Amino acid sequence: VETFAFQAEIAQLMSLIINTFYSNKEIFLRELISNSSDALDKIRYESLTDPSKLDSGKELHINLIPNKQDRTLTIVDTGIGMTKADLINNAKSGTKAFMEALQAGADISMIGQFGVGFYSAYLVAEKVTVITKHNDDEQYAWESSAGGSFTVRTDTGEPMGRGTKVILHLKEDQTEYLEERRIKEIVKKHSQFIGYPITLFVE
Ligand SMILES: Cc1cccc(Cc2n[nH]c3cc(O)c(C(=O)N(C)c4ccc5c(c4)OCO5)cc23)c1
Repeated sequence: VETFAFQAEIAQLMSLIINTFYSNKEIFLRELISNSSDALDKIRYESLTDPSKLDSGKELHINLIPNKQDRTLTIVDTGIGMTKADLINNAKSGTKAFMEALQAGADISMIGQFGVGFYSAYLVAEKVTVITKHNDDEQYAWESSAGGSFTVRTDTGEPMGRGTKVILHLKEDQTEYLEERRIKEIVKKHSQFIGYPITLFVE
């Protein structure tokens, strides 16, 4: 298990997201779905010149998996995935412009325009786990409960083939994001035009 410190600006952004009074928390789902869509675009693009890239999985989709027992909402995609280098690297410039925008009068819902939309996960989650598998690397698990650090480790769990899984360990008062009707309403409102199938799993 490797422990890393977040770069100062990211730690600051994460503190801002956790501490600011902001009721419109549902925006986290649109940000994660949009990141999944971008990774799916990357694998679809790379597969045109090289079809062997789809050997780790042909289907390009997004699955939303609520688990009331574990209090987790999982966003799974069969996108390009991330290598260990991509995982650790993937923000400093966007983070800076976003803080400045907020002070100027902008709101947390514009987070995606600065390429740091992922951190909106901390509006609803006390801990985020990211499992990823890229064709050029092994399966890795990234994890952070904020507090200025994150861990990275080789994942020993079930192989994914290719893609990224975001496991949101929800805060006690945010269990509405495990409800079928609530998830449906959010996806309809903010992610109506994603160019990939979004399957909401039922329990
Ligand atoms: C811990 C950690 C490290 C890095 C990035 C994230 C953000 C993230 N959230 N949900 C995702 C789903 C994905 O398929 C990917 C992914 O496989 N790719 C290649 C990806 C990379 C950057 C992106 C992106 C897609 O969308 C715009 O920014 C990432 C993310 C989280």
